[PDB]
Amino acid sequence: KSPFDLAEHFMLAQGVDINGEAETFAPGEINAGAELRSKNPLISLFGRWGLSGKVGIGNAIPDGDNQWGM
Amino acid sequence: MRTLNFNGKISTLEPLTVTVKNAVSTSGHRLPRNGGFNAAPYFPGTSIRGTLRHAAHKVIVDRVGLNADGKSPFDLAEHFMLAQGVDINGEAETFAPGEINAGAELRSKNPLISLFGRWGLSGKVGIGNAIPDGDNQWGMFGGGARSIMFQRDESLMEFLETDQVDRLERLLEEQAEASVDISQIKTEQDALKKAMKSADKDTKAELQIKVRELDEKIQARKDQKQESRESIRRPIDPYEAFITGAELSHRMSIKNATDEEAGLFISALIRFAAEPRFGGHANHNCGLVEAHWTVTTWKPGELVPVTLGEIVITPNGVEITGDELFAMVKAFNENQSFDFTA
Amino acid sequence: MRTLNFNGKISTLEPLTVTVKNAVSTSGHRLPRNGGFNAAPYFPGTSIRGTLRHAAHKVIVDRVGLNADGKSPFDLAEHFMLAQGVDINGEAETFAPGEINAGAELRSKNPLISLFGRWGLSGKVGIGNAIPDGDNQWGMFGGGARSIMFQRDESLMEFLETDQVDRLERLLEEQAEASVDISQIKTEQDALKKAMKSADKDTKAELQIKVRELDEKIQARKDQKQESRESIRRPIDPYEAFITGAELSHRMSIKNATDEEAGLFISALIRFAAEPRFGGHANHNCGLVEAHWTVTTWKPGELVPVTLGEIVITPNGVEITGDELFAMVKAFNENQSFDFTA
DNA sequence: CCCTTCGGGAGGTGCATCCCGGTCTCGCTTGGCCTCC
DNA sequence: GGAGGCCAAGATCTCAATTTCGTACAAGAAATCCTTTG
Repeated sequence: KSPFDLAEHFMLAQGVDINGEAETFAPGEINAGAELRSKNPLISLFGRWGLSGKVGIGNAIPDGDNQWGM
Repeated sequence: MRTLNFNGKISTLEPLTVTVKNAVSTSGHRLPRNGGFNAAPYFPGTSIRGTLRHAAHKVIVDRVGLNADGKSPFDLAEHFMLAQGVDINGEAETFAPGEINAGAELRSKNPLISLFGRWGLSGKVGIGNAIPDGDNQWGMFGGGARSIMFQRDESLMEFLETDQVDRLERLLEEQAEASVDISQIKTEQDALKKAMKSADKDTKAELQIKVRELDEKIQARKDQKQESRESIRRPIDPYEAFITGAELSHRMSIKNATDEEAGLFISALIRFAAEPRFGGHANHNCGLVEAHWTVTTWKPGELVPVTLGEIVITPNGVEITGDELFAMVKAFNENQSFDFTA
Repeated sequence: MRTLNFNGKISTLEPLTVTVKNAVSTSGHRLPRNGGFNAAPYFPGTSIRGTLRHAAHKVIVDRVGLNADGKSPFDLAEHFMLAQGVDINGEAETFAPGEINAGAELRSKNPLISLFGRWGLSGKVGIGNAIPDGDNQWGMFGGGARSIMFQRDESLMEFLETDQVDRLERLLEEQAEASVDISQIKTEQDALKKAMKSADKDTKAELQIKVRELDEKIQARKDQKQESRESIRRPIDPYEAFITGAELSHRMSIKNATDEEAGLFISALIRFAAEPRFGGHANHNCGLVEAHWTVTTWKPGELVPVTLGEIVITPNGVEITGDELFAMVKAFNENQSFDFTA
């Protein structure tokens, strides 16, 4: 088993805080983003509700034509 | 003082989106539609202006130089004034109406404020809306659905203790029953919102009160949830965004642009090219753009303008043509008579 | 003398907006509609008239040039006479009230005061409104929201010192409390306004001396904010503009004008093409227009329009077509005996 | 210079978010006070 | 010492809340059709 709580699993992989507290404009969280990102590289990379995600994955678009079908 | 008109096109690398409070409504997320609901969406000039202003602010911060511990000499008020034109101190020197050469000194010593303006000081830089080219260059991007990680991959369950498995069971049961109740009350709310259209507006007020209390009851029901306040599994509402490869004609102007201010603007474009992002949903890499602009000056009294050069921003680099743009950039970089303090 | 009617269309290059006090209300910024909300807006001819008058005054300034000291020969009195026709020094030729063709000497000596009038001298240029040629050609442009720079880009915090970081946090806390106070005060104001539509004279007087005191309470609470008087995270209200590429029918004219006055008008239009901006919100590059004006005249005696030429302002240049337009332009360039100093 | 088949059958369900935060102005005249000539 | 400029102060009060174009058409000829067929 993993040490992480289930809420931590959800935070890391889906960015849902089931515990039920993640604000966005928390004034005290203005600078906690930096330390949170440093100590939580995954959450920094893939953001969460209230914290921007450093990683942005674009769409995959086919180069040529007729590259899709049923 | 030359009037530099940047005329060009913003090609889209990844879908371009923006959530404007005016355009978006409860019907969904819509791009700003130019005239009407059925009109062509446009990327606001406001978003482009803010992006370029923050890029220029970073340019000025780097030029002035961070202190040893990566901290710019500027205080908070200077940052806010430079990047949003908002003064938090209130000490920003308001130019009383009727002052001749109002802020000419501030313009000379603060090229950034001269370009992007302030409250009471006209901003030389006008960043226009990027209108699309062609009939269809937008669509409902994003979308999809948040899914329970453990119900998609069973391999993730070996990382959970028995107590956490029981917690997951509670979470899913709570989500299911709370969703049933929320869907029932939302069905009643939808019935009431369909009855909304009755001509009896005096009763529309009471129906609106009924909707408000129904939403309050929805909020209370969601608050009565120990495990998850919000439904974990839920479809993500798509956002309207310009398609990849969408060509958007774009126009900017700098009226009476001194070589210093013009050079600062070109440096702002250069720095923006590092992160050429315009708008939101950056989680899906939205905003990436490759833009090419032709700079044309127009001596007043002359029938035709003359093209100084071209600025092309691509993932492979920034190409600046014409000796004039290089001269302006060099003039801005060499001039040491700027004081962005106050 | 000739009457030159400039009948044409203004294609909007970037959204065209104007702020008019009557049109603007608390509900929002609306263009002058000449009726209810469900009506067709028109760009005022006053705004275009003032813009073209400013263009003509700049043309006159350039033609006159600067003194040996590098200062404009015009003083405040002459400058205001040429700009807005207000005789500040009380020294002006008080033409007879009933004699229509008065000031021929002044008209010949000052072609600008001839084209556009001064106070007491009828102007020769009639600048009509820009009327849209469609039923959906206007929209709520601009808008957006001012976002706190450090709440969007976390990297910008790496430049702030810890004292300034605490200042930012104090600013955000003050903004939050001011919002949660002003919103409640405005809710009380809204309840009082709701009670304003069922009141009698006595209670009306009692409950409107209360609304203004609630407004004073709002102002006092905003003043209590130590770090920022106004909330920075502000949602910008949109402004009503004409859509990009709006074909607005524009009707201009010059009445019984000498070739030199018409030449000054054409030169003013050419100079205006350097910065073809109408209206405000120049921060979003609003006002950029390209216009084609068929210049017609009236046949001697016959009520038939002859086409003397065309005036096509576009970002690529000004196209003057028609020999007589060139004749007027050169005639204005000639006749150096103009006297703008008296 | 033939002669082109039958029809089987057509989903079940999930779940649809939270929150900010809505500005200054000024459309007049006069005197007191400040420095300028 | 007078004569320009910049600022503050002066009475209480005016009413009004907005919602998305048009639908389907096709005649007598140099043509290239042509080139046949072979």
